Amino acid sequence: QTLPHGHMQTLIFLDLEATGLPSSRPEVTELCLLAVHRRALENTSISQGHPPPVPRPPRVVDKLSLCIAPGKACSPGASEITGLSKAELEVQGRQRFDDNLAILLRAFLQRQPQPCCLVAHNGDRYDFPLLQTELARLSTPSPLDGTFCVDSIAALKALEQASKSYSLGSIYTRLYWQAPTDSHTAEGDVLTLLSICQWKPQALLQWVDEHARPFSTVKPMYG
Amino acid sequence: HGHMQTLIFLDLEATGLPSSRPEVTELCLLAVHRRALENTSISQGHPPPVPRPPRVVDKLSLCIAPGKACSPGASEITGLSKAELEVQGRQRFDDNLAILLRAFLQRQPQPCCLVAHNGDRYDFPLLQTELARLSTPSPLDGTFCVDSIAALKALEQASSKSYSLGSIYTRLYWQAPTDSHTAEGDVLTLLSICQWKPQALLQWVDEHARPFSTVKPMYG
Ligand SMILES: Nc1ccn([C@H]2C[C@H](O)[C@@H](COP(=O)(O)O)O2)c(=O)n1
Ligand SMILES: Nc1ccn([C@H]2C[C@H](O)[C@@H](COP(=O)(O)O)O2)c(=O)n1
Ligand SMILES: [Mg+2]
Ligand SMILES: [Mg+2]
Ligand SMILES: [Mg+2]
Ligand SMILES: [Mg+2]
Repeated sequence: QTLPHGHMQTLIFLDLEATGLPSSRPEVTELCLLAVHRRALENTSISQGHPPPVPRPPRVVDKLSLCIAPGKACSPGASEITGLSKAELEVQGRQRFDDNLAILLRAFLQRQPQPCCLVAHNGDRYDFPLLQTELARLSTPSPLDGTFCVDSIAALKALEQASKSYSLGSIYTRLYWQAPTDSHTAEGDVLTLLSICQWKPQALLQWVDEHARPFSTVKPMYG
Repeated sequence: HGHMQTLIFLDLEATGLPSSRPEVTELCLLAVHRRALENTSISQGHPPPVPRPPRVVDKLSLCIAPGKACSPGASEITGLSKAELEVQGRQRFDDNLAILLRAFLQRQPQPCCLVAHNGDRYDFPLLQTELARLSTPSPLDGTFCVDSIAALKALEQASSKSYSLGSIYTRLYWQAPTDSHTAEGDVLTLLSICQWKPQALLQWVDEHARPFSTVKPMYG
């Protein structure tokens, strides 16, 4: 139907940085959450002009950005594009993906009105399975068991059928003509994704409410 | 503990000025390891470039619903109002928030020092009042704090006049700050001011850092 889990009251834009690609059995190095209330997205300035300017982020937003020490080193390509490395994260005292972090995420999620839906670019094939794997290792139950999730790649394809590449930067350089900034950083890509999702907010929320599925159904990437 | 491993740059937005007994509407924490500040490029030239933020940083920015309304002036500069905060589902300054802060501080290597502009007279006393309203024990009992006004006064006399956040930033870097009077914006501006002479700041923090437990509440 059109509301399998009710109207999502907040979208949490999510991006992960990690040690490598899925085949490497990667581990999380950076995590950013940007929670936006439905109304903040609805009340975004309507897109007009060609090219429309990059929308202004909503004034009221909750943000969490964390660097995390992995158990194994980052691959060469990963370490260069993210600007992170196992050694640099450890020398700066970053802690691993542990139970305290789960409590942090739980407390952060608990400040958001429910139902809540995660939005990640390619999340169905990377971020969500990876985050599922990281949470599975913990004694603490998943803080996302009642949270829903959605892949923004699927979202924008459906939206752009208002009758092509759907990588983050390609979409960003197609709606707006500016280049994305701070690429391949957790907070950087989250802000880029937020700008993409602010292009057609009302249509995005409609598609999100339609396709939101429980994060508990996400298969772990490995383990 | 006395040799700070983490600086947490902190900024609060609230409903009004101290006399009005205000409540917090927004808070931002930006945790930076001592190594990230130490390895910031010394400021050279006149004006020096705005220092680059460290790549490794922990950030927490939260909007908070106040019990009372924001004054018209406070809403004008912060862009926040009780009505819009509550219609967007923001929760009060409650025990879960203290649990959130606790877990955030737990991820930072100790000892840890809060850095806030005008903190001794505003942010730290106000934050002590919000936390004393909770049954949950204060999660800042054990962390240290310091006011960046006093810091920048000492660093600027070292060589050789307003100390508002904007004034300092503009005097040091010859341009206007961005996103003034927002929690995250003023934190990033404060970071830039503190990255001016980081070695000298860290040394000055170690000598003047003070336990948050000693901060006197603002009211109540
Ligand atoms: N050439 C690449 C591209 C991506 N990644 C992995 C590491 C990144 O942390 C993760 C997420 O990609 P992105 O930085 O685009 O968010 O994918 C990688 O290992 N090598
Ligand atoms: N002219 C001003 C300046 C500040 N404040 C209050 C509300 C602000 O949220 C808080 C913090 O000020 P600032 O935006 O400088 O951090 O002090 C105010 O009411 N009126
Ligand atoms: Mg991504
Ligand atoms: Mg990324
Ligand atoms: Mg201030
Ligand atoms: Mg401020």
